[PDB]
Amino acid sequence: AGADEERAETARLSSFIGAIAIGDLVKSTLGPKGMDKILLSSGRDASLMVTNDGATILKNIGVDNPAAKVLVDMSRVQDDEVGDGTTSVTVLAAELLREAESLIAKKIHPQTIIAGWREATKAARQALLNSAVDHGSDEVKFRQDLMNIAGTTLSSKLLTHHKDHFTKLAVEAVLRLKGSGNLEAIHVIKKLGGSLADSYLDEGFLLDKKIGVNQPKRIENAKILIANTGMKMKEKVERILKHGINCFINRQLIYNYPEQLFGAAGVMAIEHADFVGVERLALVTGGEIASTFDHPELVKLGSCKLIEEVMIGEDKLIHFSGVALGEACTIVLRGATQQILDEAERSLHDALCVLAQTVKDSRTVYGGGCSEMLMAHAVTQLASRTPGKEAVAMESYAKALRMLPTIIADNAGYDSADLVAQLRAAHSEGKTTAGLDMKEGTIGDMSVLGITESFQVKRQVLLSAAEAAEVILRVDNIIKAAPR
Amino acid sequence: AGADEERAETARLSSFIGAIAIGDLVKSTLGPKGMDKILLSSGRDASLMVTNDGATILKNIGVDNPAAKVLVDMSRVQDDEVGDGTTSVTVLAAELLREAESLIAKKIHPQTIIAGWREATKAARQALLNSAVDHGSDEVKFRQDLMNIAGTTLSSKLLTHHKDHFTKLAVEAVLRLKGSGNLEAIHVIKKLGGSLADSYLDEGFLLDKKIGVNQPKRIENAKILIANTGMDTDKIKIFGSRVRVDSTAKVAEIEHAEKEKMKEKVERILKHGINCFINRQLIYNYPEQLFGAAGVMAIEHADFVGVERLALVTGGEIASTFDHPELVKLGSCKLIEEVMIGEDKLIHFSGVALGEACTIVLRGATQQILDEAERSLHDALCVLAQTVKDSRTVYGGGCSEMLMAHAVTQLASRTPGKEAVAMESYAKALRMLPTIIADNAGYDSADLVAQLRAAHSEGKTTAGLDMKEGTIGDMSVLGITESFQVKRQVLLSAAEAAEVILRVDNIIKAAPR
Amino acid sequence: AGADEERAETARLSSFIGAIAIGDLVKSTLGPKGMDKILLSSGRDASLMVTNDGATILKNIGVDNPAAKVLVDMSRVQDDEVGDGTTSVTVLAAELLREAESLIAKKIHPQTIIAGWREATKAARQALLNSAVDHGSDEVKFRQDLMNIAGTTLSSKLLTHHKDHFTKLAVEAVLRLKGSGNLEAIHVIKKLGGSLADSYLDEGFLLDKKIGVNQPKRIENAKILIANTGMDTDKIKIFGSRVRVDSTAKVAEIEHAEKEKMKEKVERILKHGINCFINRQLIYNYPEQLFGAAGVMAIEHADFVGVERLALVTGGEIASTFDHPELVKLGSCKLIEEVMIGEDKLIHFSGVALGEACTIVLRGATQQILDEAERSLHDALCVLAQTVKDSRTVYGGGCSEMLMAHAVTQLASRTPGKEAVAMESYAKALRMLPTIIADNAGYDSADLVAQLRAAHSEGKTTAGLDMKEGTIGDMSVLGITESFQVKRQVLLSAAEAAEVILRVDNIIKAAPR
Amino acid sequence: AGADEERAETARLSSFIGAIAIGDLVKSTLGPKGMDKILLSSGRDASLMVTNDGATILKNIGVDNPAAKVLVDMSRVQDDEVGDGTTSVTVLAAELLREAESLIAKKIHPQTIIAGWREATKAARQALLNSAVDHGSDEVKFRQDLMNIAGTTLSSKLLTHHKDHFTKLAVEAVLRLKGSGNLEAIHVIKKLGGSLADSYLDEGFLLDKKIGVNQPKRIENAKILIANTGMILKHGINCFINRQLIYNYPEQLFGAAGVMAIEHADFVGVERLALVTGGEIASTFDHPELVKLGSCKLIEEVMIGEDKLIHFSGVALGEACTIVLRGATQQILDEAERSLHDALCVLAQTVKDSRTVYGGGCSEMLMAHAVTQLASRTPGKEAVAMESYAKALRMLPTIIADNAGYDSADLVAQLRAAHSEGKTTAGLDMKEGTIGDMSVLGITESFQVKRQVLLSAAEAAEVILRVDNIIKAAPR
Repeated sequence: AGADEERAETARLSSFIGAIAIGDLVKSTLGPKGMDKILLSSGRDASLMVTNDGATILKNIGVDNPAAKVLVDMSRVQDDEVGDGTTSVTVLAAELLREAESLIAKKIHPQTIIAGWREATKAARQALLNSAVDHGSDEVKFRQDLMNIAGTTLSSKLLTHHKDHFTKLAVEAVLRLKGSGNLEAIHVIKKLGGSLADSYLDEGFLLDKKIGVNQPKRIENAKILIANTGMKMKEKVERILKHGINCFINRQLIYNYPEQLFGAAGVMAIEHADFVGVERLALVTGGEIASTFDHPELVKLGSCKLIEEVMIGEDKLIHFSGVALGEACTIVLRGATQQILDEAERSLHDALCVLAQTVKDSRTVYGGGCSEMLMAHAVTQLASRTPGKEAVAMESYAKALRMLPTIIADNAGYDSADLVAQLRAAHSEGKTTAGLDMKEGTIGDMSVLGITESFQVKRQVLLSAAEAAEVILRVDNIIKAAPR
Repeated sequence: AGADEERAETARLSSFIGAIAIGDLVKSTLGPKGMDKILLSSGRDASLMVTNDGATILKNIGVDNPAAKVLVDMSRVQDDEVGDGTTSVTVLAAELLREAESLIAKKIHPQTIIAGWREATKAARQALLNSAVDHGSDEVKFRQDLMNIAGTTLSSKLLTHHKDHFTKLAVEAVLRLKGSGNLEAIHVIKKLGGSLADSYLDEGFLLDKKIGVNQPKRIENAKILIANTGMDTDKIKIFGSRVRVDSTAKVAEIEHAEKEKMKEKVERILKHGINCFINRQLIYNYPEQLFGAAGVMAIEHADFVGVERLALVTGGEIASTFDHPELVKLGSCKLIEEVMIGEDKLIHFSGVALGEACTIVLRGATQQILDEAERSLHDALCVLAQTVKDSRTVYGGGCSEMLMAHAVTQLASRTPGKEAVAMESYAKALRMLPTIIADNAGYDSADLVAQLRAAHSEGKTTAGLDMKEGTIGDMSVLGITESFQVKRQVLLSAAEAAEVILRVDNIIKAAPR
Repeated sequence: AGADEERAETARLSSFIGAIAIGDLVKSTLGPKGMDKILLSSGRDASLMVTNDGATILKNIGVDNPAAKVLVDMSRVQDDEVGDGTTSVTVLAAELLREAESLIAKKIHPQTIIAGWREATKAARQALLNSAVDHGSDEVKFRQDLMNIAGTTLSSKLLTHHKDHFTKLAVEAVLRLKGSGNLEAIHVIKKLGGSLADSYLDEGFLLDKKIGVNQPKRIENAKILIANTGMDTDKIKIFGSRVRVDSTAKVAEIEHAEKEKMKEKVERILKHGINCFINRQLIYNYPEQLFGAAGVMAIEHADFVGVERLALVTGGEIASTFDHPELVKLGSCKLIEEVMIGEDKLIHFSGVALGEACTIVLRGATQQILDEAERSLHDALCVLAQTVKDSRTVYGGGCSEMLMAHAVTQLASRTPGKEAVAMESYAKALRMLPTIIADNAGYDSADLVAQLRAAHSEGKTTAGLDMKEGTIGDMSVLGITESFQVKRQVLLSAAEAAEVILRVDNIIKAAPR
Repeated sequence: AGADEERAETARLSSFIGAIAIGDLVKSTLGPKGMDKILLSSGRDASLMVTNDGATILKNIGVDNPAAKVLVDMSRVQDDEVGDGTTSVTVLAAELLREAESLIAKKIHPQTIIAGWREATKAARQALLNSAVDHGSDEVKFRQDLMNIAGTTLSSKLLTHHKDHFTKLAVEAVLRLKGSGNLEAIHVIKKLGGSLADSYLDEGFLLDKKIGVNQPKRIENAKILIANTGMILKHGINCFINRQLIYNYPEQLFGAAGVMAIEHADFVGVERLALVTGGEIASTFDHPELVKLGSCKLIEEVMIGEDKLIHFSGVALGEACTIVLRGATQQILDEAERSLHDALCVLAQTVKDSRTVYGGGCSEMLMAHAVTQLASRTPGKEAVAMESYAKALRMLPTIIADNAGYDSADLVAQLRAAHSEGKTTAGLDMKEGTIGDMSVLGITESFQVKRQVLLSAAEAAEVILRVDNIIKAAPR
């Protein structure tokens, strides 16, 4: 007859344990020299999943019963109006718990200490109104288009040797898209051919399948047919000839008889086409209603610009192009003939979401930990000002920022100890631009690098970090849901 | 090895242990910024309920062999009379047992000592008519409506930063329910999402659930239909299986039957002018297409507890088979609509003609501890309804307790005899309450107890414990007051529950592995 | 322990220890200030039960290995005859065994020794009309109605703080019960609602059932109808099931028969003016609809024991089939109404013409302490009924015990031989009763025993132990008197219980391994 | 299967425990609510002995297996060249170890963590001049002569309710003492009696002895005789003081003469008296007259309160004086003897140092805000060692406040804000229960106590980290 019922000190401990385990894994992730981690499952799940982005790995699975899944769940709301950048929001909340040990020596009422969270909102304000930001962002923009935040998100990813060039490309992709609708209608695939650019830009949507060895190489003023039901010959041919049918896409197995017909007719068909490709394609072509063979003609809306199979100097590919809607567009990447090129698939997704927020927010802060050290110098002063109870809690929040300088340089391979003192001295002076340089191994000018963080990511994290920790102390024990 | 057989001294201890074990869990609850506990046991328990309200949790479970269940049950009668604010009745009874060790020293008669509790009646009446309490509560009333007892009941809880505002709000609810007939029908729910106000007051009863994406947004002069039996049709006493047939033609006979259920539902429904349908279970899909076009809003799997509350509100209904529409149903009519409450969508029933039942909604900041607000409202709602009926209250912040302690201390030495030891033990009991109020706030209890006594000793009734101050101050300026009937009953409840347990000492145990 | 087979002297000790163990728990139960104990068990025991009545608890459970359960069983026969007051029969039997240690020293024939309580029979004749007595109990009686034995019976009980008032109330109940009744028409219930009085005396019968929510709230010039046969008509030879039938052809015939039952009940009813109908068993639904329109209140499944008591109260009735109404039925007509009491819905029957039967309603808070009141009251009813019929009583608070003890001491020395040693031992047994009363008085026992003997020795039967005084006082002024029946029966069977235990040696089997 | 094995990290633990074991017993002693502990021993130790100050008890003997004896020996040299204050140097060194656990998380080089200690030598210097704090100690000094550092020394001590006044008094004694005149001829005891001052400062030397019952009670126009060798009318001799046993025959003579003599007077008291009276040539009975120099203002036996003492006063030289002190009698009173030794050393340093810092914890909080910055300016490996040292300073404000009988947590916040502002005057006022103006109080700490206190803490911390083994065995 039970399920939890935790006493004062032990109950506190369970919250404490959840925070420490999460912080170390998310720790390697932060900043340019972040590390990818692989997860192995052998049953229902198929293989090791890297998941470099910290938020995605916590959301996907619920390994154990201690409280932490709900804390994790909130970070997604953070992601929706701004996204990623680098995951630092979870680490700050976790470090709050380490001095809770100090709090037992407090020998009093922990709840008054809660006013420290109130204090934290003031602390957030000195970050919101005191450092970085940017001057213009006129729209589209000749040179302000990128070489900024996309690089920041990308910096964490190792591929940034020639990759930063690809990130730079991403803005052109966002410019075509932007405005209303946020992010979705974009498709990206890697290629095995090697170029210095390592990437190409395409007008249409990319797919990778073939009917068979036989069939025409190219079609024009193409009509697109999508069928729910798999593939009678004559009904298909008589309906087909009038339309001038240039291509057929089926999301499943296809009967052999039609296959011979399509080749002679001059029509290209696709076997087992991915449904997701089809659904995006439907938006692109104006759509249709997928029924029985009555499907060709008026019930089918076709986009007549250009459908062709294009060989990009190696792997056979098929490109759909000239969409009237314009809402959906696809980018095809070349590469330098590396596995890292596979890694670029991982990188593009980072590229479109970061940029969409960057154009809309019209604000940024200096990256590489520059924002973080400056705030830390200021917070020490803050603890002294607050009354008795409030200051002990406030000081702990203040030293929390200290761990970040260590995390950014530790992943660099340089000595973490040496890095902290030198970092603090430059920030103390009043130089917002100055920050951690991992490549150098010391400190340098962040602005020259072109590394910046969305203004929006910083405003939400400071508020979320405070309330989420505040939420946990309120509750002695949680879960819920009962049998029968 | 043995059989856990307890003798005299030890037997007394088990009664003793039960009182101390309960006190530690409940002490956290009293005074500002209490702990909040969930407790899930499995086995005919359908929810992990979190309660910092001592009366509710003690009653729910009869946990073990040692005696304590009988003591706990009585407090509910007290709740019926008023029994709320901060749960101190059980704690006060528990400290009574601590003197029992000194009782062995008091070599005399255990039940002579019991005369002390009848004597507690003398103490109970002493609290009464002694120390001017207050006076007001004219009707509706501008300022005297709150910033009083509800604030103190919630003082005890952490939420009082933002929350005291919510407590202030709860009197508006009592004002609307005034003059109709006692305290009944109050339902409170919390909302996931943050707003500075952290609460909105709706004109009627509130629910969570929607028919579907389609249907008119709002209905006016609504007729309400409640059905015991579901809209679902299929298995009856004749089976087909999970069938479809050999061609198109035979399928039509099955199709036609389904239409007849739709047809009856619309034909009967339109004449009544039906605006909303509420069903306490699964709802068959066909009627929804119908309801959407008609302009009628239906609720799938509506909770039964909400429905019973609603029936008192609407005027009731008799729920049966499809004959259920027209006059067998007594739906009330004003406005039923779904109103965007901040973040999440809710459905509100309002303007009930009967007017005997009303609803309040609290928001919060989206947590399982969000439910803390539900807990605070029960505390707030119950006290104010009584505040209207009692028309009497006492100064809060422990002002009442310290003064009474001063009067009782004098009494013990004055009466020579066997009675005097018993009378004085009761007298220092009052001393702990000042101590508890100070400890929870965030200040040192030792300094507080003595400083407090000097101000009360002087003769100032208004002066009391100021938790925010950390010392003492004018309670009246704060506005904190306690309902008059809570004190009459609390003193009697403590004594009656306590007498039986001291007089009771035989406890039986099973084994230690 | 841990290894056991019984022979000669070892077997005797088990009987010895069992008597002492029970004596301490029961001893507290004797006198104006007694003690209550609670027992906890599982698998048919809901919770710890507080048992004041020693006979009730001993019968209920066989807790351990030593033999004493058989001794316990006999006491029940005594209980129906008269039973209670205070449990003193078991204590006297147990104290008999302490000087058994002396008997090994005596070294002859224990059977010869047995002749000593035959001698105690001589003590019984000695105790016959020796000890003034009490003249009272003429009939009904104003002042001597109570504050006597019932108060003493309740003295032990854990509710005497307010209970002694309840006892006083009970004699009023016995006065109506004498002459033209039996030991019928007595019923009492307990209800939530803390009050100083803790009980109400009703002029009628108390019941708790309702026809349905509909029907007039109050009835007057009431006519009462009681039916042996249920209103239900249908199942007989071919019920089939509860029914809905194919369309409307076959079933129309069956409901029509029902209509005949509906009409007969109303036609007879209206002429009489019927205000209330009480049926002991299931009631048919059709008439229920009809009663509401008429303005007649009926009771479904009323308990038979309550009904018959009501019949003497109302004036009686002849209960047969539907020809029951009009003249064969006799109905009292003061007032019948449904009144909410504290919490639990309840109805009251009052103003009975006969005047020979009435009902008492007790108030508490639904804790099992409240449960205790339900059978505490039962104990009070039984002692008063004996008091009117016996017209014989003896002085209370140990008055009887000291007088007899001084006289019996003389007998031991005076009668030569074997007889002298056995009589003296019986005589010292009586000494403990005065001592037990003093111990539970909170007054030093040594001083009490010494002063007590001198007053009894002097020749005043009225003088006795006053616990409140701390010293010896006049029992008669207090008014505490013991009924004559409790003293003669205890002496008669005290002898026999002793006889079975020591008349045998060697009990055959039941071992640990 | 488990005799005892330890290297590096385990070796560190034995050293770690020795510092923690000492710290709990010592910490109780620190501050106004200091505590007295009882120890029992066998082997040239008769019975349980309790010492209020840590330095006296630690040096007397060495208990066991863990290293700590070497660390302990350093404090007495410190006491000789300055002193006690309140015991705290041992505490600061012990708390340094507690960050060792932090160091494993750091994962670099614990050996060069050690290089941080010479940073500390610099840190003591940086505890100077970057912060303000002195602005005083001019000469005799009007207001700030005392109610200073001595009051802080006194704060640990229970008697501070009237004692703090006594402490103020002590500097007056030192001002007369100061100069080329050596640190000698200062005598102080205690007495039972009434009066608000609770202590008298007298003109001459105080002694407690009696000739015998049969001697004149008062002498005036007194003449003083001091003899090296053991055992009148013309001189008018009023009092005779001899350092040793006095022969019985003369004693009868002195009583009817009108002369008061002192048997077995202590030599140290006699020599001080000689400097005071103008001296004497102590030879054989030829000693009376000119070879004897005797001051004559007045010598008498006076009941201070209850007990009778002999007071020498009205000294012409003025170079040496005596302090009476007063108390409420207990072993705690003997603590005054402990504090007394403690007070003399502080003031002597004050005259020639010419420097002081604000007391009551004012110095410690200001340093803390400043030291956080200091670690950052230096290269990072060096910085971590110094920054850890800086966080150690936080405990001192808390310990002063915790023993005050006021809430420690409240104190830490309010204290820091005053220091942050820039006024060195603000500090911890134990009497107030909150932060107040130290300068009005007049509390300033001797410059030497701060310079060497830091050095003693450093040495205690170093011995544990730089040596892997302190053990012994021999079984094989």
